Amino acid sequence: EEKAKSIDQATLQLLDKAKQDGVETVWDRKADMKVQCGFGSAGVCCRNCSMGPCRVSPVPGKGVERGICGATADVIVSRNFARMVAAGTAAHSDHGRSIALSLYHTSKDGDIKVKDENKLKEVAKSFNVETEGRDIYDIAHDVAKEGLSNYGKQLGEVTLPPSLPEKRKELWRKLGVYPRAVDREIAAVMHSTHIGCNADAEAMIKMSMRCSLTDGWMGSFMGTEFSDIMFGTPHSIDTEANLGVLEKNSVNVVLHGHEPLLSEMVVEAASDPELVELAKSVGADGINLCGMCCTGNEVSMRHGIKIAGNFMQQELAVVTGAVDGLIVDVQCIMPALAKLSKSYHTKFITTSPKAHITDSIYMEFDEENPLDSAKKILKEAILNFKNRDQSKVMIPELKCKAILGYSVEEIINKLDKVVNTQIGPMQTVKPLADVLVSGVLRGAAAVVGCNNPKVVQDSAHIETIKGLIKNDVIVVVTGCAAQAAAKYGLLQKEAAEKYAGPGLATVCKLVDIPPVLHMGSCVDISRILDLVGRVANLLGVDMSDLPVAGVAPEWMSEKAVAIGTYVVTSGIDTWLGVAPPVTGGPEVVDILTNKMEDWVGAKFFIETDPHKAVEQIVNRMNEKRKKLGI
Amino acid sequence: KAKSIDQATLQLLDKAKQDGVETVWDRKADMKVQCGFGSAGVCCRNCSMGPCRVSPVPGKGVERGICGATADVIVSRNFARMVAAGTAAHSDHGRSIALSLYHTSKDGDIKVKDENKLKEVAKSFNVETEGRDIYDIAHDVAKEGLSNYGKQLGEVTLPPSLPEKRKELWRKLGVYPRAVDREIAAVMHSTHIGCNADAEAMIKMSMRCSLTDGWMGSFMGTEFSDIMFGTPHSIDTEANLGVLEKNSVNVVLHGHEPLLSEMVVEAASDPELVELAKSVGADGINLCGMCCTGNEVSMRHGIKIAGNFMQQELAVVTGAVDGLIVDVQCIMPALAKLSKSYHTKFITTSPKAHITDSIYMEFDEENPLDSAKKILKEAILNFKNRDQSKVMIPELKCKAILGYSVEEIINKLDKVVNTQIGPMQTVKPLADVLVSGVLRGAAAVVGCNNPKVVQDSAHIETIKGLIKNDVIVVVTGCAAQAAAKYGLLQKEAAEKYAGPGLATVCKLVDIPPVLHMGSCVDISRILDLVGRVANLLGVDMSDLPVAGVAPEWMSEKAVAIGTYVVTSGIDTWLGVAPPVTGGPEVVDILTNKMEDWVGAKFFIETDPHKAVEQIVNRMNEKRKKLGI
Ligand code: SF4
Ligand code: SF4
Ligand code: SF4
Repeated sequence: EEKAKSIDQATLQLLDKAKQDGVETVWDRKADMKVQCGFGSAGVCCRNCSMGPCRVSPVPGKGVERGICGATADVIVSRNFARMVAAGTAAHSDHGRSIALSLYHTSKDGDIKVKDENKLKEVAKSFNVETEGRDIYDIAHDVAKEGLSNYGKQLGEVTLPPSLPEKRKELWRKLGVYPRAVDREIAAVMHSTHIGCNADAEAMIKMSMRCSLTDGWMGSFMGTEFSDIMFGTPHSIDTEANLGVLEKNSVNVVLHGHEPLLSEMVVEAASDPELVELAKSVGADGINLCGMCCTGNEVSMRHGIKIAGNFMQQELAVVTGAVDGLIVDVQCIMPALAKLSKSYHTKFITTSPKAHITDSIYMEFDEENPLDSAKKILKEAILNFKNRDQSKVMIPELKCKAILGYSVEEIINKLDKVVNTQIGPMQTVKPLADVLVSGVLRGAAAVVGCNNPKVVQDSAHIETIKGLIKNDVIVVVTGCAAQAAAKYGLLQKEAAEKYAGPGLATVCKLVDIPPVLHMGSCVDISRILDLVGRVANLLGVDMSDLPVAGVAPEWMSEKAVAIGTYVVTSGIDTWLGVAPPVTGGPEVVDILTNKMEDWVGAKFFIETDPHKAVEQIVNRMNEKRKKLGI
Repeated sequence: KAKSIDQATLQLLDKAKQDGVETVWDRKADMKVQCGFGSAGVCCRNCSMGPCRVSPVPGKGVERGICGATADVIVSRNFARMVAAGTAAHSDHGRSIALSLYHTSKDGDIKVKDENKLKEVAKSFNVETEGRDIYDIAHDVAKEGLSNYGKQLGEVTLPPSLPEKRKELWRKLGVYPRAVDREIAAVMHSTHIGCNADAEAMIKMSMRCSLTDGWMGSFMGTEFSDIMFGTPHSIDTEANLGVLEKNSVNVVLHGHEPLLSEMVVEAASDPELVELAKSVGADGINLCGMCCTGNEVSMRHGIKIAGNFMQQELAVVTGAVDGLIVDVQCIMPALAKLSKSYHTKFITTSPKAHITDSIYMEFDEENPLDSAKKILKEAILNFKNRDQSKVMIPELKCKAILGYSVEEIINKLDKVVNTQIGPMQTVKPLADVLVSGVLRGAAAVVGCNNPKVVQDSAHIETIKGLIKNDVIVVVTGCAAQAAAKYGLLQKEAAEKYAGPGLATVCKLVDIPPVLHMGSCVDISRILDLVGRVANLLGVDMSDLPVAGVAPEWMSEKAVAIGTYVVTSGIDTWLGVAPPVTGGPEVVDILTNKMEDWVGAKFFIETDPHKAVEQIVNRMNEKRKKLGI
């Protein structure tokens, strides 16, 4: 009663209906967990071998100080942080690997085609793949094979994108964190955290750092570019967000998860004449496709597919009683959805052999016959409309307009508007660099990440975003933070005069954009690395020299720890709104929040007060601006 | 309540107390009652919504984690990350050996010592050998081995001794292995919040991952080590702490990777370093090994074995170790603090395993022998700092025989081959005694030490109970070094402890009743031996009277080992309970349903006398089912 469950009204309406229905939510289980383990919470519990469990004092000089094998608190903490990075990298690795495999199976008349040939041709140059006088699918398969070798090559060097500054690469080499193959780095961390291996906090964190780079500049980067090649590069597009996008008289099919091939094929199947007529024959007005979380962002960026909600609204979407099919693939799918859906007519469908869930309907997605497979899954959801009980349906009359589709290419297209045809060239990030250098924009910040019941859901996202724009810091968003901004109304051109400071409101008016730009899913944080890297190269500096920052105000996942680590290792200061489990390791805290700056020019900041985080980001950018002389 | 059954160990445990230094046994006692949640496997820390803990008792207390994960979901994921971690330790080990095979050369530090084996292994990888330079074949084979760690398209290469029935069974079950590092990433991905929440699907993913260790990572490591360093053959050595010499420079190799220990063995015979040892006042250089790096150089050179996992601190407490050179895995970080109470130089050599307050001397794999010589010289010069008044080396050591590769076992079995009836160079004589019942079965006793078990007591009790019941025993790792210290690795142990059938086979074949087949990656030699017998009898490995036992296991590598031994069709007994009691479905999958999937299952038995009765009854069940 001192603290609300959420700032969103639709969410609070469906939290009351969930209580009345006698169903359980993530908030209830959070409360049932009561006081969470102080050892685990400080990172000082170890279970890396059956001599354990071990727990050491999170207060140095008192209590039990070493694990049975001899591991100190700093060793136990730093190995635990490293497995979070390895696990997060593994989630993005398999995401990207699946996309590179889909690129390898493309064909002229097949279900998966090349929609951006110009983007394929430029990506090919980065992989030294010839394009002159060749069939577009021969180039596609060559590029897929070269991308696949980044996951498992054992000899030679990995391929990294051209926007990554040479200064940053040299810095990584001298530090010993230059990335090797994606899966090879994940195995390296899992090996070194084994009992009787690494027992040195600095060496362990540097291993984590190296691993995390295989995510941001490889697995996530390739996943975004390859997705663009096959499904199209995003451009500005309108959509609507929040649970009010569900329709009582239509068939509501909610896509949840992260992999783009499935939801791209379900979007195509939704326009199939037979399934369109089927929807009419079951008594509906048509098919209403909605997305949640990253797959939702993915199809919303490319097709304007309505966004039903973010991470902690997934159960509440089912509580509306209007979801006929909930089609999921992998990552961030609460297993509670299987039990919750037993209280409604909703068919909870699992499609990935990487993520089976007991008591869910398994309908394996056949990546060899994608559209036929998506048609079969969609048909089950349509037929389920007949089992709806309209008397128990409750869709809050709350939704918001939102603008998104801000790829690096689209941001550059919009900047061309303020370019003088004579003085300068078109199609560059120079107009953005010009406002940052002049001080019309103080800086640029990325607000990313999940929800976490430790924070009033969406409160820290909105208060952080709003304060950074008020202070003339242009903001770019991805993931559930971007959906929190969408639902609230920050992704609108009108938000500029309503919330932004003087410089950012003026730039918005001139460039005709909102003050917050939705750049996509969590793999699409790679677009932000790309944008910052292009600006760095244009000003002939490293990324750590620029007034930029990253913020993860309500993070939860191991992916978010891999993201935070690769943003900092790449030279961008990162603020965490949820403390990672490290307080019990004084040397780890000092490495992350201090010595790190001496290694990569950036460091972590842990701040659970969004108002104080904004003050710290603004002061940090002002120090970097002075050091850079702007 | 005894800390150990070994006298030399107990002598040094008294000197450790008198010196005021702590040991693994003291830190075990300081840990008091270990967490019940973590012990039952019902704590979860896979995301920052946690820590979560659920009731290990169904129907009582908190039943789901904040994301909705049940106890079976939390337990199965935690077990799977142990396998993935255990696979990653053997993966990097093997990957490093394949990279060393790729860098071999006629006049370089690393050569091809077994050309015949290279040419046979090259055949398994579809690498041409006729009319080719041995180093071109070597490099092709190394590249084909390396692609088993990371290939994204195509199929992996598996050994010829793996029966077609077993491969077929894995395909239909959905656990046929993919690339080693691809599978480790698959388990880490599927255990991430909001992915797999199904116990059977998660254990099957762990089973699939473990096979990339036992039949790929470890198997390649062992074969490639044989190629470059020579296949083991019968050899004598001495075991236990009494192998240390007060008047020599004692250099103890501890860790797992064979290249460094091979290079230190070569460096120890360098005339300059031999003369340097005499100039600092020593009789010479006394090389000893501990744990798996010890098992590797002992199997190939007869290098003396100072001790096993829980003896590593006690070797330093002797006050006689001038240099303790280590690479990776099972190296207790307490060795850095412990060494500071003596003159010992605790040298870390691998960037994969840095240890705070240790002396880091990076092993240069581009100049292996020069690098080894520099490291060894430091240890020799440190003899000048010895304090002979603090030295106490127990007058306790044992003779041991080892070097039982599959090739050497076959060479010994030729002694009981009838020139007319049958062919030589096959496992048929072993299959014949198993079928006749002169040998009831064959068991592998493997694994670590764990302070939850009186050190070495469960290893010895298990092995003795099995050889007494005519079950021939094969050993690796710290279980093999427990047997070495005790005196079971001797031809004389047959009359003392073996049953009548096994005693006869031992007299005829001229072998001890307990066969040391190497290090932990050399468990792949056991898979290879069992698979060859299966194929010779035209059956699957689950049809044979064989078993695996890890009486005092501790590491994530042992969980990976147990999982691929069971997935390969060999029943496995565990002497230390894994963290699964809180997941009823997981316990049913591991100790029951598993048998329906792969023809073998886990058995959890902390009483070695009960484990021997169960293994014997189980083999008699399988013998009856097979009709022998
Ligand atoms: S790794 Fe070391 S601290 Fe960890 S559970 Fe094993 S003995 Fe304990
Ligand atoms: S195993 Fe560890 S983190 Fe988990 S509840 Fe127990 S002490 Fe706390
Ligand atoms: S994964 Fe589920 S059970 Fe594990 S800590 Fe995160 S919320 Fe809790």
